[PDB]
Amino acid sequence: DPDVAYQVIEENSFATLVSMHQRELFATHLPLLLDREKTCLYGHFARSNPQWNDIQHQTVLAIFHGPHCYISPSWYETNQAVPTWNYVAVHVYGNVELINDQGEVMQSLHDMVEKYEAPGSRYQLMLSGMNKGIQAFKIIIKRIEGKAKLSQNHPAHRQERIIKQLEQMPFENEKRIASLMKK
Amino acid sequence: NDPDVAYQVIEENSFATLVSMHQRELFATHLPLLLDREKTCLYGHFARSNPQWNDIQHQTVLAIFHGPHCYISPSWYETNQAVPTWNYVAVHVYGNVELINDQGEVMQSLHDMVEKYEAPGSRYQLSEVMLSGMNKGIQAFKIIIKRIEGKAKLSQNHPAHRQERIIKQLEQMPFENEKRIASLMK
Repeated sequence: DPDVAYQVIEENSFATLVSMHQRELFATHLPLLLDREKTCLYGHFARSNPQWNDIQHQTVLAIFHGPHCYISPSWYETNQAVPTWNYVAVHVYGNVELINDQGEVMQSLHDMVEKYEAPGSRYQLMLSGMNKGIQAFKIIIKRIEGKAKLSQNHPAHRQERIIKQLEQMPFENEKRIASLMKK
Repeated sequence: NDPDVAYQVIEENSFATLVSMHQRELFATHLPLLLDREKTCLYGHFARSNPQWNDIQHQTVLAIFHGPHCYISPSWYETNQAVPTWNYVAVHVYGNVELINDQGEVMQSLHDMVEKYEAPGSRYQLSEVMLSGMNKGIQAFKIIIKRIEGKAKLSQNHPAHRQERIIKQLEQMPFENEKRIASLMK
């Protein structure tokens, strides 16, 4: 609904980027970062990945995946319940501009590196082969739609049962989904 | 990847992203998609209030199943040996959609769904009337599979040790994705 969509984008930056390539749906998996002003998303394809060939001039879709997991009706007080899935997701629409300026490419590889290198990493900076090799781009953001199915449709007690059960399950999705519902 | 490896990924990460063209815009729904025993088809269901099925029916849609994924750091090996990248596995399924409207087949797909996701313990059944109402609130469908593409980035273009040390680093990490990637690195 609101400003939580940005949070999901920044924490699940390995997006799926869907566009029409030659009149068929085409998707790439790849990190997409928000610029400081949060008005667009930067990424880069491999040049050998043909999706950029005709990615311009259309509203593409970037999907950011939050946590999900199965919710079992065996967790409620009753036989009378329907199974369901919990998840969180942010869909971003906008248009692409390919970026070839070599200063801009470098700036967006930098911001990316800072995002993913570990705090004590000494990594930072054949390399023009990393101009020949990649195709930076940006997605000027047009709209953002967020989904958060979190069983908030149910009474508070049934929700506590679901939490109690998920939080004691040794799986990432279950626990992450469990932190979400509480909030 | 290789028919079998693909279905395994589809079977183990069934919570998919289903993308169609809707009123000239790209649309995605996140829902479980199960393979039938013959593995020619993917079954799913919508909320009815979801406009995606209104026109899903005469196009090649894309069902995306997500394997594990992680950052691979160029700090885990010597200068120049590599570039910053992610490792991951996905499978993409293309097909055309068919709306299932017989309650027998709908009920059937719903049973298979319970079977697959309930714990081996379980005692949970089709023990409600409530069932009718729930069913006028969903739209069942089937994807007739035309093609399957596997997608993998696992850094198999670095020699032994470079992959051998990437493995140890990954498995020392306290994260599901990295350990998942680490296994696949065989």
